[PDB]
Amino acid sequence: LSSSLKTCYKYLNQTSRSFAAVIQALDGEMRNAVCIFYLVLRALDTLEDDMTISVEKKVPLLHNFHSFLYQPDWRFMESKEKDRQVLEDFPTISLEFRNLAEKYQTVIADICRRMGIGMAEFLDKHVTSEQEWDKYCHYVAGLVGIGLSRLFSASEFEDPLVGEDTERANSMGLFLQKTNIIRDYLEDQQGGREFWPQEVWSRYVKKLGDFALPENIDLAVQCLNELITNALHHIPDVITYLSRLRNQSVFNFCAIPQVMAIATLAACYNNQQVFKGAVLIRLGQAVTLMMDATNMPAVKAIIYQYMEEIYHRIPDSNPSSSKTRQIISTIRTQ
Amino acid sequence: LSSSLKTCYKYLNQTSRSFAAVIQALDGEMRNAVCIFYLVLRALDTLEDDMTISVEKKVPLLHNFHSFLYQPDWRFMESKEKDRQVLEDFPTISLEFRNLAEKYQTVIADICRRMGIGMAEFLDKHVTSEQEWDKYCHYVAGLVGIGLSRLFSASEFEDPLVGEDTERANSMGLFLQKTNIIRDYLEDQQGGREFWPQEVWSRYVKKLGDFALPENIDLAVQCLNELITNALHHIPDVITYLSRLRNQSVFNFCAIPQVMAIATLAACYNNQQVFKGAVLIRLGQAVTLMMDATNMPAVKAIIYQYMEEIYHRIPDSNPSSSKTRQIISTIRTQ
Amino acid sequence: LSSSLKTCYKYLNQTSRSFAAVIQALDGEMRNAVCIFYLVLRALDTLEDDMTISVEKKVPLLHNFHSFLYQPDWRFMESKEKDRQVLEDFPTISLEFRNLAEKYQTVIADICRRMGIGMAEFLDKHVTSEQEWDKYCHYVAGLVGIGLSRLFSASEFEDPLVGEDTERANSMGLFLQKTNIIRDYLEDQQGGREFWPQEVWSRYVKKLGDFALPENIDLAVQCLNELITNALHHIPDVITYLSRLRNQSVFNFCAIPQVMAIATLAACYNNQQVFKGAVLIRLGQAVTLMMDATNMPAVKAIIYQYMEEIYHRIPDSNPSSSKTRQIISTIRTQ
Amino acid sequence: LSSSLKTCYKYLNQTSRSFAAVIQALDGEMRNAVCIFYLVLRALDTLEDDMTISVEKKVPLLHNFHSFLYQPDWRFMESKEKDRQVLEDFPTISLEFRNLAEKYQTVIADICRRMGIGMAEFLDKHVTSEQEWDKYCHYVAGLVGIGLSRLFSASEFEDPLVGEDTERANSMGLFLQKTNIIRDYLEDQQGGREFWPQEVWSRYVKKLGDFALPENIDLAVQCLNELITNALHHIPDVITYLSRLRNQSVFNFCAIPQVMAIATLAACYNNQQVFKGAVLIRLGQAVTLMMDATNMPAVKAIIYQYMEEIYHRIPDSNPSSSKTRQIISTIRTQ
Amino acid sequence: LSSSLKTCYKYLNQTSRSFAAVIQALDGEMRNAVCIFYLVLRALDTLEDDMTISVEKKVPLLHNFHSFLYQPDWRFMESKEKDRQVLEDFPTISLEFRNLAEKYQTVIADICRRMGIGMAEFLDKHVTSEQEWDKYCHYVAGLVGIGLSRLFSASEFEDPLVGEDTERANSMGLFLQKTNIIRDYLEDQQGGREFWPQEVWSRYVKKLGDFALPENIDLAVQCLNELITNALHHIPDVITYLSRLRNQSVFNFCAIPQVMAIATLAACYNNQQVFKGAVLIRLGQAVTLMMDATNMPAVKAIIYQYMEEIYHRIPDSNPSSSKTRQIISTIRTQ
Amino acid sequence: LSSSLKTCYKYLNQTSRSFAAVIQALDGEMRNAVCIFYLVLRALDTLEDDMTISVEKKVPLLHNFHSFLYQPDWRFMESKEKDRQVLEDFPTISLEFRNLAEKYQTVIADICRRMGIGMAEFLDKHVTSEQEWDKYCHYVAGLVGIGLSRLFSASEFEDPLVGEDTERANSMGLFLQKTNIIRDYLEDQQGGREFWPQEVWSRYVKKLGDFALPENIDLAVQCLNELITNALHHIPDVITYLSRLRNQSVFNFCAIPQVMAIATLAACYNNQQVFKGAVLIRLGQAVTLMMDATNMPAVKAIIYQYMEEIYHRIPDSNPSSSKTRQIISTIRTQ
Ligand SMILES: CCCCCCCCCC[n+]1ccn(CC(O)(P(=O)([O-])O)P(=O)(O)O)c1
Repeated sequence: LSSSLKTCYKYLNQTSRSFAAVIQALDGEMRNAVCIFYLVLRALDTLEDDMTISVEKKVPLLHNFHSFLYQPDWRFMESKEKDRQVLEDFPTISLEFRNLAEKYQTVIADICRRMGIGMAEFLDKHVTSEQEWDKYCHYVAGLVGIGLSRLFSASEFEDPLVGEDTERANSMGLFLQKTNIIRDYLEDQQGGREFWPQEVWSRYVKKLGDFALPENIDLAVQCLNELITNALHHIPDVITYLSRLRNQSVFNFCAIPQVMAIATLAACYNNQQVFKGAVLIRLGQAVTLMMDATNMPAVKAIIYQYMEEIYHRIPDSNPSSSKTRQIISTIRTQ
Repeated sequence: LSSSLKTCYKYLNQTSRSFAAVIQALDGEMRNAVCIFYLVLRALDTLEDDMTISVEKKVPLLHNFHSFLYQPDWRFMESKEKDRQVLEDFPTISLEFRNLAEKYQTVIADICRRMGIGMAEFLDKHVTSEQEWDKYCHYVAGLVGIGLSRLFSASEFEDPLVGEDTERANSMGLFLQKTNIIRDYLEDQQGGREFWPQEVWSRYVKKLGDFALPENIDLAVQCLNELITNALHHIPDVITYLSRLRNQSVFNFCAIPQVMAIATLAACYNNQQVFKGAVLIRLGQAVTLMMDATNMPAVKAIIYQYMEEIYHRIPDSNPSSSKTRQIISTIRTQ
Repeated sequence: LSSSLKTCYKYLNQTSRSFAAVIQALDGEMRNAVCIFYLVLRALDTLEDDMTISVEKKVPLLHNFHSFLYQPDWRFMESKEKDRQVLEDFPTISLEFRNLAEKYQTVIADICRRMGIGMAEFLDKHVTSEQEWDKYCHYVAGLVGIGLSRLFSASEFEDPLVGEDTERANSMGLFLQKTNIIRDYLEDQQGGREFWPQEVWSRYVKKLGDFALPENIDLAVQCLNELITNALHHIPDVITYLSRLRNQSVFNFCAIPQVMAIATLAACYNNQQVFKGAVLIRLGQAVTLMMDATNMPAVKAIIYQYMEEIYHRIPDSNPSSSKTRQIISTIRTQ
Repeated sequence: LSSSLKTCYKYLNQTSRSFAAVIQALDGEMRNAVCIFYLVLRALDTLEDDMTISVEKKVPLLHNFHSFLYQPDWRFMESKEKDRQVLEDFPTISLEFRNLAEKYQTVIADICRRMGIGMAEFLDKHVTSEQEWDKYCHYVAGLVGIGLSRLFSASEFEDPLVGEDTERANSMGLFLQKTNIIRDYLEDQQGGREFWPQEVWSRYVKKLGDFALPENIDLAVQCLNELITNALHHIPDVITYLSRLRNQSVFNFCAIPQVMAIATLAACYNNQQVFKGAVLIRLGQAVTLMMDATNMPAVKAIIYQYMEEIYHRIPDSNPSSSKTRQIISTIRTQ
Repeated sequence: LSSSLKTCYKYLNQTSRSFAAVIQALDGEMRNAVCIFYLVLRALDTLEDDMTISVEKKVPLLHNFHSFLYQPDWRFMESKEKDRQVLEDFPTISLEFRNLAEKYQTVIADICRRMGIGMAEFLDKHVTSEQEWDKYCHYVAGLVGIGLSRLFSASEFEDPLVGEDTERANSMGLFLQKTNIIRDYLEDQQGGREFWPQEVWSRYVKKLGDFALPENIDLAVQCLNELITNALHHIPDVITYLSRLRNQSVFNFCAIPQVMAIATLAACYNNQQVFKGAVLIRLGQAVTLMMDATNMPAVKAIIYQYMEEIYHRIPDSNPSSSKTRQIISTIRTQ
Repeated sequence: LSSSLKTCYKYLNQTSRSFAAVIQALDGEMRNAVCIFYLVLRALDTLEDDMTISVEKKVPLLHNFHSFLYQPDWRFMESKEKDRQVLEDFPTISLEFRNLAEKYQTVIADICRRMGIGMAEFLDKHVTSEQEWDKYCHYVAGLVGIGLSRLFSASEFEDPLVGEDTERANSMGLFLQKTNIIRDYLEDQQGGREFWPQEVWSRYVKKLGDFALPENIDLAVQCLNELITNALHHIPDVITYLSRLRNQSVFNFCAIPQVMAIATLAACYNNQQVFKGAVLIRLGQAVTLMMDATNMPAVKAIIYQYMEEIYHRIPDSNPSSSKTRQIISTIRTQ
């Protein structure tokens, strides 16, 4: 019916290459709720990304973004990013946001608020310690997981526990984000963006940018393996999280990205290609050509199998080899 | 046990290369029920297609086909079509038809009678209006969806509603027929068969066969896109229909062909190759390699993903661009 | 937590490259139960396989393997087989075996006692009649199926009927073993092993090894087809068995190996390559890209598709063509 | 739909005072199957009864009754027994028999064939040994249990094991028949029918008819208790049988008669009234006012509470005192 | 917790002396939903029943009754009916109504609204045609069923299909009212209320009140029978409605009243005592002493039993006999 | 197969004319575990009740009874109670006790330990406060509830929460014990035993035994009514506890004794017969004539029905009317 809701879905498909379809597949109220949540986070992300907006203007935009959701006429016309249409026509998105049931608005507004604060905080600094890496990921990805989970429970399509266990939801985001950060080393390096924790790579080279130099390829891969080992620690929580889902549409929505992340990590482990270009998320065995990420047992199997793909490739000369075998060993046994 | 039932499945596999496996997977009595229904339909279809049979001779066979089901010895030995074995050894198929529970015989016979009338109606006239295109599609496919739906309900594997909502059942059939007609343009041309609505193609060229001429490709790809736009209007009903199924074997049965159809229209949209030869069904994104057509949310996700693939490519140029986008946008917001 | 248990899962992944993931995906208590049962069966299998162990020393080990499970200190240091470590560190395995709830212990020890006797019975003789082929397969695989089925029922995750139907459970194992025995012909020849039934192959050549000589290739393919035709007879039972399963993790665990087995038999049929190396398992139509092995209907469809793949390749001149079409016909129709 | 099927259910109600409701309450296919099976057996049984048909003419009819199922016009018009309508209009019944799926037809036909043989076999000879008592009951009731079990499995509403375990199915029937035989002692006598095994009652009196003589009322009660004791041996199997049932409608169908029989056996145990008229069905304690035979645990509890009503009233001075306690103790400990 | 909720349950047990216990057995959120829903419906009906209330004063109350649920202070102190307590203390009930989740409020509200209109629409006219009888019934009972079905679905305890199938829900309602009306003939006449359809009783006596004169008793028993025959046509839908339910508490809640109604109709069929006083409900056969109205097969059995209790007594004389036998034969055969 | 286990069950049926049935009806591992537990409790209880056993000799026996379970030869010969046979042949029972899985031995031993201690503590004192009444019941029955609840969980046939929540298991025992204590006032008094709390009965008469005197019948009924009101407070726990059971056999075992208790209190309420003899437990309404204590909803409906029976008989002048109405109102509302 609503032309503004029709427009919101036009942007979802425009700005969401993949997620768009699965989001539209969600049951009842979660559909519109997640669609708007995606769009509002999409806009916020657009502002953050836009480098033609001075820090002076950007900090206040990120900080107050959440309240823009309540100003019927607010819009932004100076963006030069590809997805800026959601900023220039924000009143439409913001208008549908205010149509959602109050309980959903509470969640979305709150996530935007905290996310804006966090993003503004990393506008000047880079990631230093592994602790800061968790904090960054938490702001841009963890909170998303917390928000979605809180939306799932608020709608009652999932148990209240899903939205209460913020640590598990946060792990879903961190895993996705750390995996992407690891995979996009080069693409980011060429974009002047740095995300790998300084306290980790500084143990290998002088500047993060050095991993692109062939003489460093070895060190680059060693660093690579250590970050991937770090990301692997989130698997227990991811499994716990997905095993609590009772709604099929919610499950497809959450499981698919997680499965895709493990496969990526698997494809990246001890792989020099990560520093030459984007890597080949590939095939799988005939025991994964037998299942899709649509039921938990199948997902556990898919995740465990990718675990071993990594375990089979752990070279003894790797500095983290011992730690990698260890965390994987722990994940199996639970 | 019965050797004639075995013969029947032999014919099923011969005539339904792809789909026999899905049919054979149906639970309990739906299995033979649909197998036989498929075979009697194939026979009726062969009689209709056979061009060596004059119209005056053919009409009585179509009108009385439903009754031949009760003539133990009736068989047809003069067809020259590829699937003529089903007409030549029809006594074997009608034998098994007569072994089905009476409540199923009634459904299959009723559909056969009506299909015959309609098939007769169209032996002399070509399809003119879009309204007539629905009628023709109703007779050769829409009725199959209504037939199958009442077998489902009568068998009790599905809710009584499935069989009662004839509009949605009819839509399932209409969506496949139109997709096939659209796809088979060239093959129907070189076979002297015209199915595209006259009131549509007669706005682009003087004679349907003209789209086969390289100098008209552009006008052809336009008419093509107007028909696909037409077809897209059934998706809301296809989704509603599928969302009511509860039996797994019946779900794979109904959902797989609808998904294959949407994928086919996606490939054909704004595609000149439709007029040069056979179109190959395209791969897919990474969020379609994760799921299959076995659960409702996954199928919706799939349908939507193909929706966007078409939407993306809608040239503002096209005379239908506005209507194409509008029907899709509408499918996305329900 | 338990390091000896963590060690068992290390051995599980070490000795089962392709199935550890599925086993680890089993619900609750079945996970450790099946893990241990696998390690225990792996050890026993390794003893039978080792030819550096004389028959007179092996018969006792096989007969009393079941009691070693209760001898905290028993291990075996003379194996020179690839999986010798499960034997060398058996105390860790038996330790975790004695931690399993009694209901599982009883079943596992029971299976080991009978498997041992059966394995020892065949150390001297080669398989003669087809009836003998089933006996051997019953000893090394059918009992396993029977064992697992009793574990499923004991855990309450599967109905008591699963474990009580030993006939069907036994067939699950036979279908799997015959497929592998058939596939590994060459590998077993070069290994000094002869499993193909003599009552059968002796009708084609003078000595089983003759099938390796390029001049007999044709007679080899004939025997190959006779044996494959033989194995197909278990399919009905496999289907019935799987259809009784109600737990997802159990279903996935039971269906995958069978599907893989069908795929294998389909690839080997009338295939010369069986006698010149290993056979490559191929993709398979688009209707198997639409579903996976996680639901009963989908599994039937995959099994039927593969059946047809074999059907279309039956050479009329094959001395078993009739019997092959016959058994495939029955499977299609039931 | 068909008035013939409508007519079949009219007769079902006319001839089955008690069980037409339960049969009509069976899910899907079992309904018509059991309905026809019942009518057919009633017709048969109505011939065996009719003393107005001469041995010479009755014997062949019993022997060939199964064959008339395939003769559209076969009927019988000289019967004078109460239920004669089924024979007079058997064509209606046979028509509906020929309309059931072949798998039900085969089951029913085979049972009638075998039952007709036994019936004829026991027209001349009375029951001699206890071995003969089992034989007689197997032919008139055991087979009914085997047949029904095979129908239940062929319909897939029940597990394959239900139809395969003919011993347990046979017991269901034997228990019901012996129970009734024992209780209808007198009624039998006036009708001149003698069913109590000779080898058992012969060790008490001169002619079975004696027990009716008020003076022998004491010896009659010892024989009564020995038969009841014999029957009791069937309970273990009854429990095993009912324990496999999974369909609620089949369970109600099977459990009830069994429960009503045990209650009967208990009402007749050590009761002199057996020889003075029809003995009635006693209510129960307060632990039976709480349960109904709709779940196995309750049926079990009920059976045990009846095993007790009998156990308590067991006279130490009865010849079978020890054997009765022996069997009841076994039933309790399983 | 709530003291006003406690009061609502005190009112529930007052107005629903028998059924209050079943409503209270409902799972989760349905408990309060149905409890309140029952109370507001009692209130509304109390208003429609009260005759000291002028037509033009009542019509507005019936039409706006639904809006009163949202006015904290609405109550009615001028009703002098027995349940007036729910009208004088409506604020306690409305307060608790306004406490139910909105999804439930919507339904109840919508139902009271449509029901109000309908009731008003009948305050003046009597029931003319049988069709009008369905409208009246649809207005006072049918909507109630539709409402309850939507609550069941909204609560997610029942499948969405339960709520969607409004026609079956309507019948559940109609079978109940038509039964009550038919049996309350006398009581209603002494109260100057007429509900039997005139187009039906007109064909018997000159004025509905004539059935009170003992001279017309026979014409009365004939009208009675033609009406019960009318009501029975609803049993097929009832059975279908009940068969779809998968929640135990909802089943008990829906089945019990329906079974009771069929017991009442059998008690009233061809019974003169309907015009002398109220008809009592009694025993039943021995196959009912073994089953309760808590499972579908047991409920069918019950229904089928009563179907027979009636058939058994359809006098050849009754002018409806033919039609009474038709519907019962059909109910037995589906 | 064990002759000793065979003797244990003979004793079970001997000592528990009721409970034995539902116990023998328990699934798998719980069957013997409960039979044994019931037997050790009966023995322990047979000592405590033996008045021919001096307090000095008794205390030791009670404190060390749990230790006799591990002493193969222990047996008491000087008992004069009816069940003395279980103490004299204790080795039999102690042997079977030792034959149980450790996890079951642990529960039964700990409970027998905690019980001997309490029974000894009350050997000389009487029940003063209502607090002490809860304590006395906790020792003789509450713990039995906690015992059973833990066996259920250990055996895993029930959720771990069942043995966890010791409070609800305690309430299950208190309810039965109090109901019994209340019903057995006279029989107890005549046997010189007193269990009613002094703090309660002292407010009516100078001595508990006085309620036995006709002149005190009214005072007796009032105190009776106050105690019944006390017991009614355990019903919410009784419901919560029953609502968590998933195993049918366990549910039957637990619900029936509870429903029997509720039925008994309802029949005892405001009833003079309590003090003149034992009370005969009447059936109920027709909507109890429609269910059985085998499913939660039914059980709830039954519990609630009886609550209303009590509610309707409450005398206004009764000193506990307010308290009784209060609690009934609460049970209704939860
Ligand atoms: C909002 C849900 C409405 C459920 C309505 C169906 C409840 C079934 C019983 C309805 N009702 C009407 C009359 N009565 C019967 C009685 O007159 P009542 O005193 O009202 O229980 P009784 O059975 O003679 O005690 C009960």
